[PDB]
Amino acid sequence: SSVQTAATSWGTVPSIRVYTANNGKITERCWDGKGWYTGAFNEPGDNVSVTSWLVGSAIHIRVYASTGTTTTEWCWDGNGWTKGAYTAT
Amino acid sequence: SVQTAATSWGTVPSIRVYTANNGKITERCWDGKGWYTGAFNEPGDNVSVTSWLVGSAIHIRVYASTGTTTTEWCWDGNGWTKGAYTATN
Amino acid sequence: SVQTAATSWGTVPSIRVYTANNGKITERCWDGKGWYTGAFNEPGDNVSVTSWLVGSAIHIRVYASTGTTTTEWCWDGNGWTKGAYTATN
Ligand SMILES: CC(=O)N[C@@H]1[C@@H](O[C@@H]2O[C@@H](C)[C@@H](O)[C@@H](O)[C@@H]2O)[C@H](O[C@@H]2O[C@H](CO)[C@H](O)[C@H](O)[C@H]2O)[C@@H](CO)O[C@H]1O
Ligand SMILES: CC(=O)N[C@@H]1[C@@H](O[C@@H]2O[C@@H](C)[C@@H](O)[C@@H](O)[C@@H]2O)[C@H](O[C@@H]2O[C@H](CO)[C@H](O)[C@H](O)[C@H]2O)[C@@H](CO)O[C@H]1O
Ligand SMILES: CC(=O)N[C@@H]1[C@@H](O[C@@H]2O[C@@H](C)[C@@H](O)[C@@H](O)[C@@H]2O)[C@H](O[C@@H]2O[C@H](CO)[C@H](O)[C@H](O)[C@H]2O)[C@@H](CO)O[C@H]1O
Repeated sequence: SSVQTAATSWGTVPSIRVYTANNGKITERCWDGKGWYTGAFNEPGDNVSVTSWLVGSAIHIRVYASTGTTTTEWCWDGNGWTKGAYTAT
Repeated sequence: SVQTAATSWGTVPSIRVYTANNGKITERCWDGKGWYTGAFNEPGDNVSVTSWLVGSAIHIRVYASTGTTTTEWCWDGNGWTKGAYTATN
Repeated sequence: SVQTAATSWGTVPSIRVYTANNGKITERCWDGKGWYTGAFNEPGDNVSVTSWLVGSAIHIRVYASTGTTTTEWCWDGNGWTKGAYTATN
């Protein structure tokens, strides 16, 4: 059937991030006020969810990428995507 | 199964729930005083949503997908309009 | 694959991740000091979530769908309870 998307935004410009899971891969499209562009996030998954929060001016994003029963947390804390501590336990 | 996406704002709060059911996305709304059916009505098998305030004014972006094609819908205070979002997918 | 939904609040932050797996939705929680399994447990194939603060108190709404039926679940400080949400008129 269809791709599966997740979205988050912040500020008043705004900034938007849209994550799309498509045939086992998640990609990211980004808006920061002046056109859509392809983001750095490129990781495996059939399903995606996202949440974000600001600490002052700094955006923090958590992307939950799932393949089968395995969910991997990916963390943006200003400069790159790092693996988070999340487990299903 | 049907598929949903939710957003909220303020502290009343206002809530918007989007449901993709048999190729149509509809919108249910809470503004503190009962659920009602909102103005949003667009095609899609999958839905995500994000929203942000600019002062007291809400801005909403809904991402509606069918197959690998995603269409953005914009609320900026005066009806739903098609957004600039693209994704090759 | 499993289907997830995430929400977060504050600046620590607190995070809740809902996972629909084999018809059941369960919850994992972060409050700054390790992931733990939350109280939430309801039926669903698909899940979305939103949350808002009233003072320091978190309010969470989880939209759980199976077939054509979506149920709203509410956290308001006193345990999970069924919400008034209905999908259609
Ligand atoms: C790998 C690890 O465990 N990192 C810790 C940070 O935890 C990450 O972020 C939190 C919110 C959850 O998503 C975790 O599952 C995830 O691993 C943790 O908290 C965060 O540190 C970030 C810098 O790494 C950043 O400062 C962020 O503001 C903060 O929320 C920190 C502090 O407890 O410890 C890391 O080890
Ligand atoms: C039935 C209808 O169309 N009512 C209008 C309100 O529209 C609803 O809410 C908006 C945000 C969309 O989700 C619509 O599709 C939905 O029908 C509309 O919205 C108001 O937004 C305020 C904040 O900017 C505030 O949260 C308020 O609770 C909400 O009602 C208003 C104002 O644009 O017009 C009504 O006609
Ligand atoms: C408001 C708050 O954060 N409450 C935490 C307890 O509940 C968790 O968080 C809330 C918002 C919901 O997401 C719940 O589903 C989630 O479990 C949390 O867990 C509760 O503690 C109880 C006794 O201390 C009891 O063990 C219960 O089973 C457990 O669900 C506790 C962690 O101990 O922190 C609260 O802050």
